[PDB]
Amino acid sequence: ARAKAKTRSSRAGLQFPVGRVHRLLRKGNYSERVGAGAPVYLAAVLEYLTAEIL
DNA sequence: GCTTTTTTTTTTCACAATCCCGGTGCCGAGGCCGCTCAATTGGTCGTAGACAGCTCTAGCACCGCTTAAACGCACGTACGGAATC
Ligand SMILES: [Ca+2]
Ligand SMILES: [Ca+2]
Ligand SMILES: [Cl-]
Repeated sequence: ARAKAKTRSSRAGLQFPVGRVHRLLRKGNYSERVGAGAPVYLAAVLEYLTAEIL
């Protein structure tokens, strides 16, 4: 148990910050609990809507 | 049909404005540096919700009368809408 480094954005194959998105969900008063996929799905959508506009 | 006009459309140009080009200069996009704080890891601990099994609500199908409501036509009158000053 000392095996560190990887980011969730990298796991999901994304550019947008999954971790940040997660925190933002958690800190936003949206729901008491937040699934582990919730931010991944969301971030990916924001990536796509961002990419489409650009 | 006449002639004799006034209008509309064509042709013609002048001219005004906007578009295109190469050149110059500034500053903010862009990328890097060096520090830090927030994302990550691995722990623990508890309950949310996924599940299975059961109750009984209420949503659907159907039937068969009774009108109120939709339909389809005749009829003419006011309306929408062109033209003109
Ligand atoms: Ca329950
Ligand atoms: Ca059930
Ligand atoms: Cl999830």
